[PDB]
Amino acid sequence: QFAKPEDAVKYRQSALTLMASHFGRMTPVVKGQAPYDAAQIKANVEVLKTLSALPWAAFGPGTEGGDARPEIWSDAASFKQKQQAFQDNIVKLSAAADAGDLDKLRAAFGDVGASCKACHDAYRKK
Amino acid sequence: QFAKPEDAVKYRQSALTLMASHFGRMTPVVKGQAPYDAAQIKANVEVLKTLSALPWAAFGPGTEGGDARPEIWSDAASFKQKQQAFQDNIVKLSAAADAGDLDKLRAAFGDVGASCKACHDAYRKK
Ligand code: HEC
Ligand code: HEC
Repeated sequence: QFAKPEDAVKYRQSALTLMASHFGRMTPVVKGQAPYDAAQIKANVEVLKTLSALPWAAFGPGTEGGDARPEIWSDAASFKQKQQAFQDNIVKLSAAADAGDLDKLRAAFGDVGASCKACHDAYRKK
Repeated sequence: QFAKPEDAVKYRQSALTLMASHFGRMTPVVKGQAPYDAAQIKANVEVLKTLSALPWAAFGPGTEGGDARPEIWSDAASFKQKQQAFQDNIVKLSAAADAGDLDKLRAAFGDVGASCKACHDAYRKK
């Protein structure tokens, strides 16, 4: 599916756009500005869980480009920790959504949000 | 998540790009040009199943734009049949992948492929 480095860029950008939508639409619920519907959130966090695993296979060998910094590949043990933290947080998010526990959800939502930013600060271009 | 019609366009384009990748990467397997690994295909068709439900919520009221024809909304009972056929085919695809049955997979892959094209012929711009 990633014939040239550009195809990898196009895929990973599309997956990240969809995780942003699926993550970002839950903001009003975790802030108490919308009613919490536990089954709907459980379904939406299942979509997000699936989407959250996809970008990372499109950052393989030789796929520099986009708004990706080069340090993704020159500091790859570091990048990998910034991806694992984020996928670790998605596990948390799922555990709270599956339990129907809003306070835990709200907590795991903020862990997720911070890990998004920590990777962007270090490995995404302005 | 779709504040303006453009946000709906951007989301639906990203979801369709990812379904194309996840659908299109199985071509060599269904054509016998790559070995069939039933568990890996089962996992990939699970990703595709999840992705295949997403575009359609971003074609709601008042989200004309992109390479979407207007007839999506002026002939909406017709568009809806072209989406149901495609989602019906994804069910088939999943049933074969979950069974590990390559011939049925290959058949359901071609039903999927045709339904992609039938909708594009009728409701996507050149
Ligand atoms: C590294 C471990 C990252 C984590 C965790 C997250 N993102 Fe990110 N994101 C990353 C990179 C290197 C890039 C640029 C990709 C490129 O090749 O251009 C991005 C990009 C985005 C985008 C823009 C997509 C586009 O349309 O071009 C968005 C909307 C985005 N990222 C959102 C996002 C969110 C919401 C995350 C947590 C849920 C997140 N990213 C995590 C690197 C990393
Ligand atoms: C109608 C019922 C459709 C079915 C079934 C499929 N697609 Fe399609 N596709 C449709 C439209 C109306 C559009 C244009 C969207 C816009 O607003 O621009 C598309 C677009 C695509 C694209 C381009 C995405 C982009 O990057 O802009 C691709 C790669 C695509 N569609 C692929 C695709 C595949 C592989 C399908 C079956 C698995 C499929 N689409 C079904 C309408 C419909």
